[PDB]
Amino acid sequence: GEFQRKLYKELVKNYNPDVIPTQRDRPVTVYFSLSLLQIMDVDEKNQVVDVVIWLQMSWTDHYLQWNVSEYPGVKQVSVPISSLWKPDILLYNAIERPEVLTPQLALVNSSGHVQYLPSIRQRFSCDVSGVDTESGATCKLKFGSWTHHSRELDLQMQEADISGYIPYSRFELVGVTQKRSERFYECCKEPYPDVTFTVTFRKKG
Amino acid sequence: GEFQRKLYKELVKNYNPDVIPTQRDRPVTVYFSLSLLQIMDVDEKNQVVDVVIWLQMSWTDHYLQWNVSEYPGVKQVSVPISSLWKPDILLYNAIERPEVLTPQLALVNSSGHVQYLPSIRQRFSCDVSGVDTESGATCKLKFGSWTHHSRELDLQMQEADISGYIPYSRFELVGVTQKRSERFYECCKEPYPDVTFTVTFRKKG
Amino acid sequence: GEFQRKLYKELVKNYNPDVIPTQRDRPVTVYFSLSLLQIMDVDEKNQVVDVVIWLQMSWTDHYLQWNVSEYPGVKQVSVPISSLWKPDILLYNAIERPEVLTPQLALVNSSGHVQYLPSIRQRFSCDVSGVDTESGATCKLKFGSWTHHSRELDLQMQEADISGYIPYSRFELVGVTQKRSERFYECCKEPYPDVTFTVTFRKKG
Amino acid sequence: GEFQRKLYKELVKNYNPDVIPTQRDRPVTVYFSLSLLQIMDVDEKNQVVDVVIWLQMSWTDHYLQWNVSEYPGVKQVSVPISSLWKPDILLYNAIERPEVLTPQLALVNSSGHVQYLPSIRQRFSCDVSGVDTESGATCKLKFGSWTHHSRELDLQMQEADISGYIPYSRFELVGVTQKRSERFYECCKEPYPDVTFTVTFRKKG
Amino acid sequence: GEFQRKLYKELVKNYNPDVIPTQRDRPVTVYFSLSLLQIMDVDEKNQVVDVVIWLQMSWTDHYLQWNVSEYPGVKQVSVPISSLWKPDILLYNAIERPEVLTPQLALVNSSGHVQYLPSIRQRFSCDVSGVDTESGATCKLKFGSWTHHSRELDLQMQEADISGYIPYSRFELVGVTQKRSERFYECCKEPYPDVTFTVTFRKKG
Ligand SMILES: *[C@@H]1O[C@H](CO)[C@@H](O[C@@H]2O[C@H](CO)[C@@H](O[C@@H]3O[C@H](CO[C@H]4O[C@H](CO)[C@@H](O)[C@H](O)[C@@H]4O)[C@@H](O)[C@H](O[C@H]4O[C@H](CO)[C@@H](O)[C@H](O)[C@@H]4O)[C@@H]3O)[C@H](O)[C@H]2NC(C)=O)[C@H](O)[C@H]1NC(C)=O
Ligand SMILES: *[C@@H]1O[C@H](CO)[C@@H](O[C@@H]2O[C@H](CO)[C@@H](O[C@@H]3O[C@H](CO)[C@@H](O)[C@H](O)[C@@H]3O)[C@H](O)[C@H]2NC(C)=O)[C@H](O)[C@H]1NC(C)=O
Ligand SMILES: *[C@@H]1O[C@H](CO)[C@@H](O[C@@H]2O[C@H](CO)[C@@H](O[C@@H]3O[C@H](CO)[C@@H](O)[C@H](O)[C@@H]3O)[C@H](O)[C@H]2NC(C)=O)[C@H](O)[C@H]1NC(C)=O
Ligand SMILES: *[C@@H]1O[C@H](CO)[C@@H](O[C@@H]2O[C@H](CO)[C@@H](O)[C@H](O)[C@H]2NC(C)=O)[C@H](O)[C@H]1NC(C)=O
Ligand SMILES: *[C@@H]1O[C@H](CO)[C@@H](O[C@@H]2O[C@H](CO)[C@@H](O)[C@H](O)[C@H]2NC(C)=O)[C@H](O)[C@H]1NC(C)=O
Ligand SMILES: CN1[C@@H](CC(=O)c2ccccc2)CCC[C@H]1C[C@H](O)c1ccccc1
Ligand SMILES: CN1[C@@H](CC(=O)c2ccccc2)CCC[C@H]1C[C@H](O)c1ccccc1
Ligand SMILES: CN1[C@@H](CC(=O)c2ccccc2)CCC[C@H]1C[C@H](O)c1ccccc1
Ligand SMILES: CN1[C@@H](CC(=O)c2ccccc2)CCC[C@H]1C[C@H](O)c1ccccc1
Ligand SMILES: CN1[C@@H](CC(=O)c2ccccc2)CCC[C@H]1C[C@H](O)c1ccccc1
Ligand SMILES: O=C(NCCCO)c1cc(Br)c(Br)[nH]1
Ligand SMILES: O=C(NCCCO)c1cc(Br)c(Br)[nH]1
Ligand SMILES: O=C(NCCCO)c1cc(Br)c(Br)[nH]1
Ligand SMILES: O=C(NCCCO)c1cc(Br)c(Br)[nH]1
Ligand SMILES: O=C(NCCCO)c1cc(Br)c(Br)[nH]1
Ligand SMILES: O=C(NCCCO)c1cc(Br)c(Br)[nH]1
Ligand SMILES: O=C(NCCCO)c1cc(Br)c(Br)[nH]1
Ligand SMILES: O=C(NCCCO)c1cc(Br)c(Br)[nH]1
Ligand SMILES: O=C(NCCCO)c1cc(Br)c(Br)[nH]1
Ligand SMILES: O=C(NCCCO)c1cc(Br)c(Br)[nH]1
Repeated sequence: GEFQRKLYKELVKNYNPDVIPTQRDRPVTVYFSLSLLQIMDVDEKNQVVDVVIWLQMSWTDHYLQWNVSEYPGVKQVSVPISSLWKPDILLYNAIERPEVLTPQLALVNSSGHVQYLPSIRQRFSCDVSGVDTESGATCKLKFGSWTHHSRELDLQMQEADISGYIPYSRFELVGVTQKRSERFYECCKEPYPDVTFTVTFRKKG
Repeated sequence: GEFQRKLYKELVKNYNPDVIPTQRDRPVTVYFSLSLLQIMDVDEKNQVVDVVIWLQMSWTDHYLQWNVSEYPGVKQVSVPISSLWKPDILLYNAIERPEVLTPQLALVNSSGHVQYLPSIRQRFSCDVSGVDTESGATCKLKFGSWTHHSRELDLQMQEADISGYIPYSRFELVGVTQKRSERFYECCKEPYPDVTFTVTFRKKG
Repeated sequence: GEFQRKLYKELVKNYNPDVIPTQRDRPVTVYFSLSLLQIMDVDEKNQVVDVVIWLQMSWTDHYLQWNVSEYPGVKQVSVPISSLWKPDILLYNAIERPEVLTPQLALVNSSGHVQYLPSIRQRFSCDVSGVDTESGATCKLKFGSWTHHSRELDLQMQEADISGYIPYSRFELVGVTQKRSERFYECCKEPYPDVTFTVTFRKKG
Repeated sequence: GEFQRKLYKELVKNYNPDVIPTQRDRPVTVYFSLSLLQIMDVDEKNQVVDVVIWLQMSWTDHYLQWNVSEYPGVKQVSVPISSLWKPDILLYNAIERPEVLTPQLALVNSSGHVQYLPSIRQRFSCDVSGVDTESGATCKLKFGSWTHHSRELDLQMQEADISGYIPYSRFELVGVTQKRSERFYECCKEPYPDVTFTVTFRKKG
Repeated sequence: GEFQRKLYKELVKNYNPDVIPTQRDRPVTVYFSLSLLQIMDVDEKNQVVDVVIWLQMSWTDHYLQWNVSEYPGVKQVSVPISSLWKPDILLYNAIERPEVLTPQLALVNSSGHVQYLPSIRQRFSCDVSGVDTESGATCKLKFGSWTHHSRELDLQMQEADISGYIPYSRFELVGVTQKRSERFYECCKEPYPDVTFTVTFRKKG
């Protein structure tokens, strides 16, 4: 569409994806949740879990807003995430890079709200010695910004999902809880928030 | 050809491959089909299937059309798919990224119709516990746009293929059916279409 | 050389490597041959062969010619293949992308004749159930353009090679024959050519 | 922030990340330390250790400083490490490239001090034949600049860490020492510094 | 340094890394040597050797020289090898691409002499059936330009190294010799030089 093309032309003009879109010392609030689509494997010897997780991230970037009357009909645009600022959220437990299974695209609406929903295949470290018991194994998946404290990037939780779990995998999901925290570290004056998912599962065997 | 060179020079001038080529709120219709060239492996423990599939996608991009009388002789051009908009179609069942086996080129004709026919090696999740039975295992391969609803991208089916199947693999293909759906999701007002291929196969023994 | 530098400066100026260098509806003739340097492995379970093959491709690109009297001393130049048009030749039997073992460079002479001789490590599909028999296994390696028909790209065969075969591998090469064909496909009006190498080999044990 | 955006615009203008930011023949001092987060595996046959290590590097780049009164509020910025000069520090014992697990971002303050803290998964060569003894196996992890001698890049040590070690891995960390050295090599007039970590560990079983 | 920054700015201005820096039909002399740091593995079944080798390459590029009085203090610069012309030297025996373990940087001095010293992990083909004998296995590692004959690129040998060999690997290095040759091939009028390293080794038991 013609108004879409003009809209994209304006991004490349003025926008720097390296700059976190804070304003007036207000943080950028990033909503974060997770759906555990699969447990692919559990390596009992090496204390590693292999999962597919669907992350849901959303935030407002004030630099991405436009006047709906100046680009009529254009309600949302699909945009390569590499051309936007994105949260530098890291899974602390990860022992390999993530493999992103989905197109690397974000949805952005007229008031600059961005939705980025990557599905990833990820291996991470966890004590899984309980996995063949009734109790199962319980792993923590701690997520947080690598470089931004609470006054720059305000990580916030949202309602999660057991409904995406693939029923035919050889592990059953006993449950998932989630918790947001602020911690300090000896380096830095300001607190860093994290959102941690506690996941309990066991072998169907 | 000299007219070919002038024709390509015009693409780089006006064209943004990030923008879906809708016009007048009309969707872009994308025709989608599949030929299952091979079942390479079936991992019974991890519930994974390894295939080579040949996808056939085609759509019209109105920005790619030209006057055949102004570029005489030039009936179709071979073009890197990376310089065109392409459908963000995803295999929902995939547990790894696809490996594209074919040149990343599309054919485009004078009225802007694009053919993109990648062959991919792909591993995906499926309940394969039936694979050593007469009934075999039946897997769904659901394909759909990750970011575009029906009013932007109208996914449509076409005539599929058993004729490419490699006869000497250790799995025999019992059959393939296909089905198009529109579904809604709790988020979004507009429906997303998918095309799903149901594939039944079994070990030869 | 100083004349070499001026010669390269002229490529970047006028040349588009995406455009097949046909002229006056005449095809570009591409000469194609192969030397099978090694059979690395044969996977009897998965019906896969692992080889190193040395391809020899050559064609004339009329846009790459220059006046030898205007660039004196410059008889041929070594050029990154990515900055030239190259044939989009594909091994139809391949089940993984190729791994190129050689510098990605082509030789080009003053009348625009290009030599490109990549050595590749490649795994491909083949019925190898005969490999521990006197008859051995016989595999077809079919090569062809993915996007260009006979009137654009005229694929032509040349004299091949058993002399590069590594004598100490655990497979012996019984023989190699080669054949050029034209086929039609239901889509397209024009025929596509291929060059197929039939390779027979067996386990030494 | 608006002052943040103007600040980044000035980097791209004047700055070359290939140039080591020495001044007045003074070296760039790079502070270096390590936290050994995990021993993932030990390959006794191939004499290889697989670890995750968290490196802490910091240096001053005089070209990155700014006036705090001219960019009010802007105390530190998060920046892609690829757009800054970075130390070419190498783990001498490495037998594969590193896999970086963290966002490739550095913190930079107003006086051009840069903090870069990558976590890496890395396999390296070590005599591990002692690993199931009380004494354990003792490995050297020698780190140093690949191309800069002491008068250009002054590598300096800092206080290290056993406290990050994951308690549930099947190896226990006995102890870590660290040592800085200057050596000469027959080639070169100037000495090269290194920082070496000696790490002792053993199988728990 | 300020003079360093101006020096780099001049490279990007005038220099093309695709052009071999011959002058007055004189070849570019490339000095080549090798230190075999490790034998990682020997695959007896597939006739493959896995090594880490440290290559030492040096040549003069007349386009890289500068006046020391015009860039005072600047004696050598560390430069990404991708921004310089480099020899297209190939290990003829290689069955996989190399993995470069070192920063991809070269040293260049004021008279345009370039030092490039990559350490690589490389698997290559060799008859290793002797590896469990007193005699051991003897492999040839033949290195040479892929596209340049002797009158363009004059490959020359230098004094090599057993002193880097890791003492704790399960193979002992019996010896390494080296030899330079000129050969002709039926295609081409001019001879191609190579430098071959003969390496003898055996399992320690
Ligand atoms: C951007 O970030 C950088 C790094 O954090 C900051 O630069 C540092 O600034 C601090 C504070 O000014 C410096 O700390 C001071 O350093 C003095 C010199 O230290 C060096 O030299 C001595 C030997 O003479 C060594 O022992 C020492 O390890 C260093 O090599 C010290 O003398 C100071 O110590 C005294 O004051 C402190 C504070 O009151 C007392 O607690 C001490 O007991 C002591 O009496 C002091 O530690 C530091 O050197 C700088 N680091 C670097 C790496 O350069 C920038 O300030 C920051 N920019 C902005 C705008 O904030
Ligand atoms: C650029 O390279 C090409 C390819 O190497 C050169 O063309 C080839 O030149 C050979 C040798 O001269 C030709 O063979 C000759 O054919 C005639 C009969 O037709 C015969 O009299 C000779 O004995 C010899 O066999 C060959 O046909 C030709 N091949 C192709 C594909 O064009 C070309 O000369 C080079 N250009 C320049 C400017 O050097
Ligand atoms: C940049 O580094 C290169 C390589 O170290 C330097 O070139 C080398 O310079 C030395 C001393 O000038 C040369 O030695 C001389 O060689 C000649 C001819 O063979 C001989 O007759 C003399 O007795 C003397 O030994 C050396 O050959 C030369 N090497 C190469 C490969 O060119 C260069 O000088 C350095 N430049 C600066 C400014 O540091
Ligand atoms: C852009 O998207 C956001 C998020 O979907 C919309 O903001 C929400 O608006 C609804 C009420 O209309 C409420 O759920 C919340 O108050 C908002 N959510 C958040 C996360 O801020 C916003 O309306 C959209 N803008 C437009 C113009 O459509
Ligand atoms: C470009 O290709 C498309 C698809 O092959 C052509 O559209 C078809 O036109 C024929 C008319 O003979 C119809 O019967 C088909 O049903 C059309 N298909 C679709 C999807 O539109 C188009 O005509 C071609 N353009 C040119 C100039 O040849
Ligand atoms: C179609 N898709 C979303 C696409 C979208 O709007 C989107 C994409 C990318 C970024 C931002 C938004 C909208 C909500 C449904 C979802 C698909 C399903 O939940 C799903 C996802 C992953 C595995 C299995 C099933
Ligand atoms: C030759 N090729 C197509 C090439 C083309 O025109 C094309 C390429 C790329 C984009 C658009 C069109 C046209 C239809 C036939 C096909 C070849 C065979 O079906 C095949 C496909 C996959 C594996 C094995 C064999
Ligand atoms: C030296 N080299 C070629 C290099 C060249 O001129 C060339 C390179 C790239 C493009 C165009 C031409 C020319 C023909 C001989 C060949 C060497 C041997 O046959 C060989 C090839 C592959 C594996 C093992 C041995
Ligand atoms: C939050 N994070 C650092 C982030 C930061 O300031 C930083 C990042 C990148 C560049 C420069 C600075 C500061 C120190 C604490 C650390 C987190 C924890 O110790 C940790 C590190 C590695 C693995 C597991 C856990
Ligand atoms: C410090 N380093 C070289 C670094 C340099 O100046 C250099 C780097 C890159 C390009 C040109 C020159 C110079 C010669 C010594 C070498 C280190 C040692 O041999 C070594 C190599 C590999 C494993 C263990 C030890
Ligand atoms: O340039 C953009 N917004 C500024 C408003 C100018 O009217 C913008 C945001 C997104 Br998402 C795109 Br595409 N462009
Ligand atoms: O590992 C992560 N960060 C590194 C990015 C590439 O260097 C990461 C990001 C997200 Br979202 C997850 Br889950 N992990
Ligand atoms: O997984 C797919 N897309 C990922 C994009 C890169 O992150 C994908 C596309 C198609 Br067609 C298939 Br099958 N999978
Ligand atoms: O720019 C193109 N066409 C529009 C102008 C008509 O003269 C165009 C289409 C394709 Br396909 C290429 Br390449 N360029
Ligand atoms: O798979 C092939 N082509 C895809 C595009 C580049 O990877 C291919 C080409 C050749 Br030659 C072989 Br063998 N495979
Ligand atoms: O510019 C080139 N050819 C056109 C002729 C201009 O007089 C050219 C061909 C090659 Br190969 C290079 Br490098 N440049
Ligand atoms: O095969 C080599 N080069 C191909 C192009 C770059 O990947 C090569 C060079 C050297 Br030195 C070795 Br060992 N292999
Ligand atoms: O440009 C920067 N600093 C110089 C000040 C000129 O106004 C600079 C440093 C960093 Br980190 C960024 Br982003 N910009
Ligand atoms: O610019 C450079 N040399 C061209 C001649 C001007 O004196 C040059 C060489 C190297 Br290494 C760099 Br960085 N720049
Ligand atoms: O090998 C290293 N550097 C080369 C650049 C590409 O990997 C390296 C750096 C560090 Br820190 C480690 Br550990 N390895």
